[PDB]
Amino acid sequence: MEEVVLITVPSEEVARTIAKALVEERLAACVNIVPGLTSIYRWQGEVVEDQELLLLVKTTTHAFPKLKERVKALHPYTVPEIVALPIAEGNREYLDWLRENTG
Amino acid sequence: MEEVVLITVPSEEVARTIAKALVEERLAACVNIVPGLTSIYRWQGEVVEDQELLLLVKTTTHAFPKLKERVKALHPYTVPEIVALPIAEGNREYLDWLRENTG
Amino acid sequence: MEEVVLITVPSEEVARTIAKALVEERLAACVNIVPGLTSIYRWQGEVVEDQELLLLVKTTTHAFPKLKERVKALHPYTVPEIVALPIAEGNREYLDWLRENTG
Repeated sequence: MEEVVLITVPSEEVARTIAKALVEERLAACVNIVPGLTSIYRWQGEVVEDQELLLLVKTTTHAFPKLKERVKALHPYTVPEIVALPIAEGNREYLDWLRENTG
Repeated sequence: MEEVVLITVPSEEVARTIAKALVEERLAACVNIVPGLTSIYRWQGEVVEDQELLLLVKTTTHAFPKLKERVKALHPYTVPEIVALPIAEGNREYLDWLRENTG
Repeated sequence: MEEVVLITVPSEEVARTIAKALVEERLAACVNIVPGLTSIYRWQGEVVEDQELLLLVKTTTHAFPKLKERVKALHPYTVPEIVALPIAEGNREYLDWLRENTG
């Protein structure tokens, strides 16, 4: 089954490097980089704020384990956000393309 | 039945044309246009990069068939991205509004 | 179950107010604020436009009830958009951190 994976990154350099690696390695068919995020989260009991970018990764459920391994290898954070949202339905031509361009 | 549909487009013009049509035609209760995307994907087997915008469509599975048809008619890409993410739960009054303002 | 909640707000001021509150109150582990949204939606027989910002809230189904309550108390809209998308799978360490920082 196809999924849209969300990944937040600290900079455009990390956004581009991870985005390119995932597509190049066939772990994703496409990756969108959304810039300008202001992120507020908890870290060791403190609430902190930082500027980030969001990656939207179009991939499949069986590509997830390797995708995670590669993202962790490239991401500067010890616990990076990598969460997959299920694609309940989509246009057939697109889903076929996604499948054909992954794995 | 409620879902959030993601569609990427090449320009603000196409974004607005599609957003307007979907809500006007009761295929969506609302559409968010997110600008500034950088997209990295597979085309003809090779890795390319392009600039795009993201549409977040609030709709339902009942509206999806016609939504797909209309997006394809109004979208320049040969294979446009039209993927639905399911809404697992939400503010009751908002979901009621979404269901009422769609179809 | 872990979820990504979407909320649209009218200004950065409301975005920040809700973002800080949910995280400080442990109703969410992190909140991303995405600016620059153009929203096209239905108001009766009219298709209207407005500027907004998007909040991506990392939380759980268990915090959702209280999260909805707090968002409504801090949101100027009569019917704020609060919809949850299910996280099918994710980086184990990340989901652990998410659950440990939300109640």
